[PDB]
Amino acid sequence: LAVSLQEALQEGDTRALREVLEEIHPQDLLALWDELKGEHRYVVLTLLPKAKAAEVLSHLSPEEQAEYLKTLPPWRLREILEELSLDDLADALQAVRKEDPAYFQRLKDLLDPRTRAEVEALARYEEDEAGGLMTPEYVAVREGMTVEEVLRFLRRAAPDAETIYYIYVVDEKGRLKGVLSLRDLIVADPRTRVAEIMNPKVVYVRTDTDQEEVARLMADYDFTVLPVVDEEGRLVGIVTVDDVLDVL
Amino acid sequence: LAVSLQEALQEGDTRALREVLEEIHPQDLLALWDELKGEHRYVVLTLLPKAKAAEVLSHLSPEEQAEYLKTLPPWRLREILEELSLDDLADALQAVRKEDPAYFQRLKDLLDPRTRAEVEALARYEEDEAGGLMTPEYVAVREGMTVEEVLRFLRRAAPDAETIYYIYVVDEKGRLKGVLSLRDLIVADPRTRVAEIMNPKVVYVRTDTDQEEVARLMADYDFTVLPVVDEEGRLVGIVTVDDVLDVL
Amino acid sequence: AVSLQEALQEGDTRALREVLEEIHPQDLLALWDELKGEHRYVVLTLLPKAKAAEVLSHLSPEEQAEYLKTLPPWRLREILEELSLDDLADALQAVRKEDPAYFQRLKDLLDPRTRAEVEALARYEEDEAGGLMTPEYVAVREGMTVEEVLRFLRRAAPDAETIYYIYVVDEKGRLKGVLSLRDLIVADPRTRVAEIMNPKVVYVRTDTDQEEVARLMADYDFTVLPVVDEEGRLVGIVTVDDVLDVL
Amino acid sequence: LAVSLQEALQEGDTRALREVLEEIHPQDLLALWDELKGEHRYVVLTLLPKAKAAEVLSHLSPEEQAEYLKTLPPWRLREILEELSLDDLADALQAVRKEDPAYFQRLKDLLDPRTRAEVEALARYEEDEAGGLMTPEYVAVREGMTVEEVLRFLRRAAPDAETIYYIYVVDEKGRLKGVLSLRDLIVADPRTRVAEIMNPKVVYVRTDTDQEEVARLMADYDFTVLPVVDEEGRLVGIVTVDDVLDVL
Ligand SMILES: Nc1ncnc2c1ncn2[C@@H]1O[C@H](COP(=O)(O)OP(=O)(O)OP(=O)(O)O)[C@@H](O)[C@H]1O
Ligand SMILES: Nc1ncnc2c1ncn2[C@@H]1O[C@H](COP(=O)(O)OP(=O)(O)OP(=O)(O)O)[C@@H](O)[C@H]1O
Ligand SMILES: Nc1ncnc2c1ncn2[C@@H]1O[C@H](COP(=O)(O)OP(=O)(O)OP(=O)(O)O)[C@@H](O)[C@H]1O
Ligand SMILES: Nc1ncnc2c1ncn2[C@@H]1O[C@H](COP(=O)(O)OP(=O)(O)OP(=O)(O)O)[C@@H](O)[C@H]1O
Ligand SMILES: [Mg+2]
Ligand SMILES: [Mg+2]
Ligand SMILES: [Mg+2]
Ligand SMILES: [Mg+2]
Ligand SMILES: [Mg+2]
Ligand SMILES: [Mg+2]
Ligand SMILES: [Mg+2]
Ligand SMILES: [Mg+2]
Repeated sequence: LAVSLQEALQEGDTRALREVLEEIHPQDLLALWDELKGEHRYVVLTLLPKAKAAEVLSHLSPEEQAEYLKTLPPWRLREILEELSLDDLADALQAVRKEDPAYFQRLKDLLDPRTRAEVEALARYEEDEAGGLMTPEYVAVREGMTVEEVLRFLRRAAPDAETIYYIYVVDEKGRLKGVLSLRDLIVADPRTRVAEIMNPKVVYVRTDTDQEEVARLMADYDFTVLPVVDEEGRLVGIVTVDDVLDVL
Repeated sequence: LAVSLQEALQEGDTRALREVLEEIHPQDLLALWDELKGEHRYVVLTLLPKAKAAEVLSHLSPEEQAEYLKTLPPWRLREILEELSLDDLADALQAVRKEDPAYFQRLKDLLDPRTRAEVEALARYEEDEAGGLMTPEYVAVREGMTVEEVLRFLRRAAPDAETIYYIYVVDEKGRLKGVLSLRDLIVADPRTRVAEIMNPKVVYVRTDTDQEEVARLMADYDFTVLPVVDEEGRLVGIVTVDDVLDVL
Repeated sequence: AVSLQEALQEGDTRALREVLEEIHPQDLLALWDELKGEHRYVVLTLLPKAKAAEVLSHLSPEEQAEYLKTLPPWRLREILEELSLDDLADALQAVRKEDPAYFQRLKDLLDPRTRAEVEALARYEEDEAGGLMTPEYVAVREGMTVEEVLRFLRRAAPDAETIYYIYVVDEKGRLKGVLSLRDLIVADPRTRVAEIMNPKVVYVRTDTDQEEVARLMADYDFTVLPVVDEEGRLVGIVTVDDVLDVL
Repeated sequence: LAVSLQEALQEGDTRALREVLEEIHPQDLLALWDELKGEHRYVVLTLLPKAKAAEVLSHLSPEEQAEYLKTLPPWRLREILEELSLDDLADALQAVRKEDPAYFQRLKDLLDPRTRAEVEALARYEEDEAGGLMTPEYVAVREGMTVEEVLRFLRRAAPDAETIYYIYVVDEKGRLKGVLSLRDLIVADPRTRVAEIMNPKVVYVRTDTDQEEVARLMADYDFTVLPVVDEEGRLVGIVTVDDVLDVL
């Protein structure tokens, strides 16, 4: 299959190339990523579907992340940057700023105003603490909602959430008050209020919490996702376990 | 023509395309503007000579104005920003802050100090009043100047003036005192003083004045340009009829 | 002229420094592009800062920008701090036309007040009064007596653009009268300014066109002209040398 | 030796000088600092390796700090600002703000967002209290970690830590609960938990504590570092004695 794109690569006509790419897996593209030359990398990135383009970008080394964000054509930029999970977006920009603070500024200029807001908050954190690892794309609900309401909410919180298997519950002020699983929603009666299904003794993590402490906590409680809070006890993000394996 | 453009786009060769853009009229490009795909618009705006690029921009909707002031490359920005007439520059910046005040701020930073000085003044007026429509790029002279001197002045005022067919006359304090046309000047004797050709009975409009009042007034007296004064009677700008036709 | 080149052959600081300290800026200005990067670099290396600045104020905007990029940064703040504010603005503008990043850097090098001062001037049209004026004039109050004004002028002199014309403002700084150095000298040392000053002052607005400044300058046969803002406050003076230079 | 430096300045030739700068100690450079003229200091700062360049800046008077942050070329600025310890960077930026608030602002723009985040936090505290002296670059751990885990932890905490000879202990909420020394970790069993080596009897100082008290307290208990907490008991920084010796 590596030759299969190169077959399509050499073919010069995109149409053959576009049908392989739409079924190539990111990781299988990631593996063969560095036997590819500038013109190749350029064209595959010219119209690799934006979800996949973004996905590959996230798994490259910071050096190559920066290189690729100076490679792709600018009409493609806002797409890819807007497709990135915010955690991955921050990492990408930090990678960029390390070599080119000017371009870092340029990139952020491209963002939708809310997205820039979001990333700018995340970027303020130490890359190797919870904040530097978290993403704000989680599902939060309040105590009074019933299970039915929570499900209807999750099915449109779904397009953009990092994960929906864990639903966090905060109050009026947005401070953490409980945690609930998708599995829990399912076993329970649709009009059960969340307040008796939620677990009130939530294990949480601070934005300055060291990543290996996050890793230990994750291995101890055997959770794949962990909530992150600010000084006021407010849920500000979640750290997913995949992003913790990557610190090894 | 239309085919002349699309051919050049697909060929990828900037030869055919710079050849098309340097002779295409902005309005013919504006007409086909939303038969264009993201990469196309980028490329036309990357290589359309700056005066036309600015021309198109002024005729896009505020929404696309904001968007394309974000797609274009930064070296192109300061050009387009400096190439806009000050009324249109103000409009464009307003369109941007409506969506993205962060980027609104970064843009103004790109402006030269005179332009930021100038634009910030206009930005202070209500967009549907005389100030929201005026430009400071008008030509003013004193009553004592001779037709010969006024004419020599026009030839170095022209590059930047909105219009030079009407010449406005102010005093020591710069408050409005008279008006004369380029035609009155040509009909007149080269050593004739302005104070004797000018019309002292000038119809003016205040920054306060609602845009439709600018329209009724423009239509009655059949002027294509109308002067704006402040509360102390000082000329601060002129409103031309084209910007008033565009109020529909 | 070769007297320069002999100093070149010397390779010597002193041999070159001795001619540079007695060369007139205009005589340096004439042969300036009989000089190569190597020459201009070294002449600028230790040419006395006042003169260095003087030459700079008189180069074409393209070469000014170049000149501000050749000299070593320890010399930059010197030369920049020596420029009259009118000339400093013009120099930075020249730079920004080609390189806005460097324009930003230069301004970073300024003393905070000089930056403030230049930044005000930079907002004006290069060909209107504000673009031509310099804020380095002498202002006094109406109640001062002649001796007091002279005292001021003797320490106002080092930095003032000119001291031959003294302008009179009030508590809030609106123009009140104009006075000459000559008037001060013919006059009695305890005479108050308010009886010697001329109250009907001819002024120019910051948006006033430069050729109107030239006419006014030629009509009233003045060499310096005061510039005011919209509130009637003296904000600068335009000297006639800078108006001849528009021709 | 010391005189060998002036040789290289006079050499005009860079290589002779880079050899000197590469082995001169900051203090030996600081000693001779104002027998130097502008052209020299510039060149010494043009070519002095960034840790040393930052070291010298840090021991200069606030006035020369402010000055030399203006003489150095901007490509060096971002280096030196990022190379400073956070306590010193906060001190240096204040030195600049006292003379030139405009430039004070531009510098902060050069800062990386986490660095700006951190420094802005330190800037809020009074220069003559614990906050004005502390640095957040300390190492904190949990009670449950073993001696083994911490020792592994310190080997990736050290590069940025002010000091690692004292390791501090906080809880779920990050409030101070205990202290232990690096020697305590080394003597102890690799499987021993921190909660059993740590001294729960911690001597602390709040952010508003006057410097003289930090000195009084440091001299009594014969400590070289002292922890700082907020009003809710959360560890926010450490004060080292070298910054207390330099209060004279
Ligand atoms: N951050 C958290 N803090 C506290 N409890 C949590 C947190 N995240 C999830 N939980 C709890 O963990 C459980 C979710 O586990 P899941 O439903 O995946 O089943 P599991 O891993 O097989 O274990 P079990 O079936 O025993 O719950 C729920 O009880 C949920 O309340
Ligand atoms: N805003 C204004 N207020 C008052 N008077 C004006 C204004 N604008 C123009 N005028 C006067 O009206 C006249 C219109 O002159 P213009 O150059 O438009 O000639 P025209 O319309 O081609 O010929 P005509 O005016 O004789 O029909 C000008 O000479 C000017 O003096
Ligand atoms: N900008 C100005 N506006 C109005 N009056 C001025 C201005 N500048 C100078 N004057 C006045 O005009 C006169 C010029 O005197 P100056 O020092 O030029 O000697 P002069 O050329 O012989 O003039 P005079 O013959 O009038 O004395 C002085 O009285 C001065 O106060
Ligand atoms: N800030 C502090 N507050 C309270 N206790 C502290 C603090 N810092 C250190 N300690 C305790 O004081 C002890 C002294 O530290 P350290 O081991 O460096 O001492 P030492 O001089 O090497 O040997 P000794 O402790 O025998 O004098 C540490 O073991 C630690 O438990
Ligand atoms: Mg990260
Ligand atoms: Mg993730
Ligand atoms: Mg408008
Ligand atoms: Mg217009
Ligand atoms: Mg000027
Ligand atoms: Mg001058
Ligand atoms: Mg401090
Ligand atoms: Mg310290």
